Amino acid sequence: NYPLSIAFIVVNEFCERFSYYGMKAVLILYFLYFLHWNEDTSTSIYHAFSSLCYFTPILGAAIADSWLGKFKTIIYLSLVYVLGHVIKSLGALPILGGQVVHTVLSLIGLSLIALGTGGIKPCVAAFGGDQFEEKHAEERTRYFSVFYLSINAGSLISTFITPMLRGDVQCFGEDCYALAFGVPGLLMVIALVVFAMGSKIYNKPPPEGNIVAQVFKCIWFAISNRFKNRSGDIPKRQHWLDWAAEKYPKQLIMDVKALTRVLFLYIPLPMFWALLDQQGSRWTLQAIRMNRNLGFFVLQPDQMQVLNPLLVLIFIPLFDFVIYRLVSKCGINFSSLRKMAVGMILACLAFAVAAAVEIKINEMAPAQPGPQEVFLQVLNLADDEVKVTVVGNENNSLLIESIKSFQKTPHYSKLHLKTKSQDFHFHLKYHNLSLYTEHSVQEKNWYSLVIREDGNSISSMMVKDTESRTTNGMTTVRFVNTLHKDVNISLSTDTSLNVGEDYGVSAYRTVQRGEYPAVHCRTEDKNFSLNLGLLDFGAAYLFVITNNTNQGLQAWKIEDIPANKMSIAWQLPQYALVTAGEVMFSVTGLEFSYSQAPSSMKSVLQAAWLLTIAVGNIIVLVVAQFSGLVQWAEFILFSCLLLVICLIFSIMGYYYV
Repeated sequence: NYPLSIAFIVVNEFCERFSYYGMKAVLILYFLYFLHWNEDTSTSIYHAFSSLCYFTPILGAAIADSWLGKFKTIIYLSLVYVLGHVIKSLGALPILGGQVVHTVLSLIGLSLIALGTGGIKPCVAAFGGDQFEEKHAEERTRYFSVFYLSINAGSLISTFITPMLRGDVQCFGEDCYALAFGVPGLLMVIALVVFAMGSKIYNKPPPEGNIVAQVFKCIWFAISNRFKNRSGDIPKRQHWLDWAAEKYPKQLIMDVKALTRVLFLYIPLPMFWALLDQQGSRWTLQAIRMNRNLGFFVLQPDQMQVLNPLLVLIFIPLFDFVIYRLVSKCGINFSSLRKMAVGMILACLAFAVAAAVEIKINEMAPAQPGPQEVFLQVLNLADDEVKVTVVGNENNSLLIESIKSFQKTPHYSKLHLKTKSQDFHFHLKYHNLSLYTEHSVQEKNWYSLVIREDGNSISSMMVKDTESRTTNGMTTVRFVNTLHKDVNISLSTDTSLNVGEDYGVSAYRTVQRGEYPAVHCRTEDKNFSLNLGLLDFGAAYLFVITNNTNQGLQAWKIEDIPANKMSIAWQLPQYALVTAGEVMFSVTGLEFSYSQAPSSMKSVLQAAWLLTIAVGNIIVLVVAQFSGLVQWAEFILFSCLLLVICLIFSIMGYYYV
């Protein structure tokens, strides 16, 4: 009967942690691209939710167990857990009335899901242990060992799958986040059902969750009496717990004294969790700026998180089977609390790499306009070379260029404005002809001056250009119709476009990457097909439609903007380091808490263990909002900040039993 005894719980954890991580994998992007929040506001809310996901709900969970019991609270909390998920999915639906409802509705979904996740976590994990007596200690330890693998197993599939649905389905919108949250949401229902099937297997224990509350009362009772009395003559009885000895039994006081000693080690911990929890919130914001194209399948920005769960699955049992055997062979002193000390080092070292990676992004970043600074390109469609002089408001030649027939300037020549908006007299010369052409310009934007020809005469048409190849991170097309007839274009089954006559300009249209040799299009008179050749990822193309005696519609191909040079693969070293610390810190610390607590006090540390996680994220919240540093500097800040803590932790741990 034992083989079926605990099967349900582990399967429930996999499904349950599948749902949670999948929802939290795309959570950061959902804020940036759907609610249109800025980075600081987007990271703040995300980490607030993660902190709230552990801060209170665990305490509520233990309190719920005080009179309701472990089994029942799982069912009820898991019920509201689903409720928060389904309502969250509704918020992502664009039909629900714009950001006014989405923001308010989503945060309600986030609030409920947070309550459920941390409300069940303290109970479900310990619930499995009670399913069989601890006399099978090795099996009990095995259960927890395999249990932690199951948690990652759910994250692995969920983290890899959910980001795909965020940009692939595009059912109701180009992104369709609703399906991304929906699939995890429905899966949690399966988790609840499977867990419910185990109700007939084991006799659930009665409520006992008064342990955590009682300990807190003793401290409050002890500290208050010492603070108020202020006798001044108190001997070593000054020890606060001795004050509570007046009321509480000696055995309870003795247990708390031993418990308090170990609990000191938890004070410097939360700074470390500020690093691991930053994976999905600030490194994904970094992966956006890096090139995603690869020889393998093109990876989504946040989909890179799959590495962290993946590396945990191979580092375990690799650390236990190999690394720990080697170090113990050279020295056995390391098979102790010192493991956690090194864990803080690697994460601190991991961010140091992130600073190095971040620096290179800025170095490889292309030139950008700025305040009273504008980027201008010039394209010549005249049959012969045209000489162009950019005469500013001072009558001085701000820039001088000469462009042959059907050619463009190699780069967006930068220009400096005297105001946010300004006009410049772009003098033109064509054969013996000359003309002063004036167009308006604005700061912080790209501009393309299209010199157009009318018979032997020429004119110009200023076209505003904006970065539209990295924001969408997908191939984009652009069309100019020099004909005196509008041209209807069926770009694909997902998009269609028409270009106005007389050098009409179309808007940026995103298209699927691939070859398009037979794009169907119809003029005002007859149908036609155009060959565009290959279109690459992350590149924008501008096509000029011209009349041809034989081809009819003749299209000239020009690359509007190239792609980035920094490959996303360069982010792997970060996860290799930080995940190495996690497996060497999270796992060992968890077993340290369960085993080092006094008798029957294990529940207190399990509560304290998650608290330091919650407090850890809040540090990221305040730093991410009220600090104001440059990102490359922030990773350095955490790297050195944690390094100091590691010294404090190691020094503190050195004197522990």
